[PDB]
This record gives sequence, structure tokens and C-alpha cells, in this order.
Amino acid sequence: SMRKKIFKPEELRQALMPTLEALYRQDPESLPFRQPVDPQLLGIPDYFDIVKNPMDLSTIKRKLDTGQYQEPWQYVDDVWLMFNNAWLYNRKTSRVYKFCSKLAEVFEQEIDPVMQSLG
Ligand SMILES: COc1cc(-c2ccc3c(c2)nc(CCc2ccccc2)n3CCN2CCOCC2)cccc1=O
Repeated sequence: SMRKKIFKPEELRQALMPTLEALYRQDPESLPFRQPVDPQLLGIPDYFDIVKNPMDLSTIKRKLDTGQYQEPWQYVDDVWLMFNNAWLYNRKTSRVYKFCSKLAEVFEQEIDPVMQSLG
């Protein structure tokens, strides 16, 4: 027999929220990731020329809360997209690039026992 696994919106929320809460918990590391990057406020005019698909924690939280996700990999893709954007835009020696690498480290430690328990 062949089939694809179905997931309820509240089932996705309860299983994936600790991994997101773990990212939020990182202070000062998560502070630049909590809200969408605002180039005008940050004095980075070329941001949208480089980062074509912006992602942040508030969007991922709003999606997971309002049931905008269907599969667990959709959540993981969004989180990795947010990390990829900060690594692409920022210098390797910069505060945001280092904070990003720390968040990715926490996320890989948190998502591993969660995705294994999901299937
Ligand atoms: C994730 O990628 C980037 C992030 C940021 C970034 C975004 C928001 C930031 C921030 C940097 N620095 C601060 C100040 C808070 C803070 C303090 C001590 C350490 C880290 C953050 N916040 C929060 C407040 N801000 C004030 C201005 O309008 C917006 C809200 C800049 C550069 C490149 C990026 O691509």
C-alpha cells in the first residue's frame, strides 16, 4: 500500500511550536529575526535586491498559529529560508551572520527529535 501522511492544523502547531519557541528564547541572537527586515529602518537600501524571498520569526509564528501550513517540511523550508537570507545578505564577520549560525545550531538540535516523531 502507498499513501501520503495527513496533518491537522492544531497537530502541526503543538509539535512544531517548541522548536520555534527555542529560536525566540535566544537573546540577543533572535532579536534581528523576530520581525520582518525593514530596510528603511535598518539603513540597508539594497536588501530587497539581494533577498528575493524575505522570511522572519513573526511570519513563521503567524502562519503556524493561523494554520497556513499543510506539511511539517513547509515549516522547515520557511525557517531555513530565513537563515539562508541572513547568511546571503550579511558579511561572515557580522553580528547578524553569527547570530544566524547560532539559531541554525539550536534549530537543528530541536527539529531532529521532532521530525523523527512526526514521520
Ligand atoms: C535578519 O537579517 C537582518 C537583520 C537586521 C536587523 C533587524 C532587526 C533589528 C536589528 C538588525 N537590530 C535590531 C535592534 C535590536 C537588537 C539589539 C541587540 C542585538 C540584536 C538586535 N533590530 C530590532 C529593532 N529594529 C529597529 C529598526 O526597525 C526594525 C526593528 C539587520 C541587517 C541585516 C539582516 O538581513
